[PDB]
Amino acid sequence: QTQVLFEHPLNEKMRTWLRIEFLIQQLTVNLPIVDHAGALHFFRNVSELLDVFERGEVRTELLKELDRQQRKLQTWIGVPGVDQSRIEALIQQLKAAGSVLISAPRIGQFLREDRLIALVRQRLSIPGGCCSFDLPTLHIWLHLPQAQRDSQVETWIASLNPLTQALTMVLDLIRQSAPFRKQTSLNGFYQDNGGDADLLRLNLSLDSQLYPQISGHKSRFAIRFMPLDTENGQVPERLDFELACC
Amino acid sequence: QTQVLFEHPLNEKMRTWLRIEFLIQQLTVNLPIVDHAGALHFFRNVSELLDVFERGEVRTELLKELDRQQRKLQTWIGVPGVDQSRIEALIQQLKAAGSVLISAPRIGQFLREDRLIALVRQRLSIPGGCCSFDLPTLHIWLHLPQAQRDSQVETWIASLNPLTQALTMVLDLIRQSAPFRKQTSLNGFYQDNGGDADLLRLNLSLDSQLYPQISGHKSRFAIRFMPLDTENGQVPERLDFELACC
Repeated sequence: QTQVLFEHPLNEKMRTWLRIEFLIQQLTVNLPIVDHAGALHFFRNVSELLDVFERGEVRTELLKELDRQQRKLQTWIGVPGVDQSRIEALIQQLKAAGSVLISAPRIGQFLREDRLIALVRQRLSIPGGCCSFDLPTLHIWLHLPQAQRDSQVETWIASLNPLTQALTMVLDLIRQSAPFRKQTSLNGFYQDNGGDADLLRLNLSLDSQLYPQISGHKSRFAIRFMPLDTENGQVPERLDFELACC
Repeated sequence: QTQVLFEHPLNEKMRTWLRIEFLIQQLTVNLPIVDHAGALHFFRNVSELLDVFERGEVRTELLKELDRQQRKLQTWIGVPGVDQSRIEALIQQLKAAGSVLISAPRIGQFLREDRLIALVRQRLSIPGGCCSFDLPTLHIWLHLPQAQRDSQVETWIASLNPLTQALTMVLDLIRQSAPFRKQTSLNGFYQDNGGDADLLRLNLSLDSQLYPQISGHKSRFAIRFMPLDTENGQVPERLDFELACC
């Protein structure tokens, strides 16, 4: 049968962390950059990556979250009587993940400074503005050799290993913190108390012409399952879904 | 010779048609819409494309150009041995694209009225807002069956078939009405009058480490040839390039 995951942030920093995790993956979509399309896709996701670091301070809270997962993993270390080896190198994976970020360059500086990127990013604010005759540097850049762009791209993506990785760990260690408890929604409606929880990972069943519309006040969240167009396939119903509170 | 074709729009109206022709090309380029990237690339294009239409009325500008080129071809028909039926037959395509257009659903509406798009479009201005948790409605659309979207993609394309049929011809007739003269540039500089010309097609050479920086004063235009890399690789000398006033 058909299945779909629905991640949703329960707080203001997971929102940011997921936004970025999405932005960083997009850099790597295919990566034979060849066409106008190719380059723009990249720089928009980079510029958008940059726009976040205009605010936020993504370095400090990742650090603090890594110490959290350590203090978590700490809890499990002594007893129970299963897994010691894996978890220790898993902690040492965080210690090195944590360590490397703070001493690394002011995150995003390389691409912020970059000349080719500098140009395209100011022209990403006009509709159809970033084009051939508008970005004469871009237009030639594409005409250069096939593996010249690939030498500038890798360095472009590689500059954010301090951020990419640190995050990549933290988020794996979140997504495993909560098992999938099988719920049921009355009247196409549901509430609970998230608690400390950062994320919801809502698994949706038979594709009911429905999707999770989540709201929340303080710690408590309210899921309401909306259908695709109001009077198109209206079946609010009693749903039998699966939801984990990471 | 690894010739680097630089097209430059000398008037405000050509500047517009290039923006349009380029944005449409960026729809049909990728095509299957498998990924999230593949989505956002398509939806963002449309977004921007819709923002251009709300300016200047391209319907009532393009038609004036479809009316122009018709009369231009009509000059050649008088004589001599060169062409007769083949141009007469072409004129029927320009009458066709011209009327097909003059009687078409107000350009944009099918993509503004369609709900999924205008939703996505009001969120684009936010960096990384086009995210599963801020627009879950796109997640499902991207989880829908492999066949579903294609029919929905091909509609949104055909919505814009009247314009694409009209434009592509007007630009391709314009990129034919003139040939490539060979010209020279001292101290990386050039000046010349455009006159009746809508465009500058300009073939530089095998990446001479140079892009042209065209400016304008009325119908007069000037090229300041700039090199790659700032205070490093300045190589303007006397340069030998070729141009086309189209």
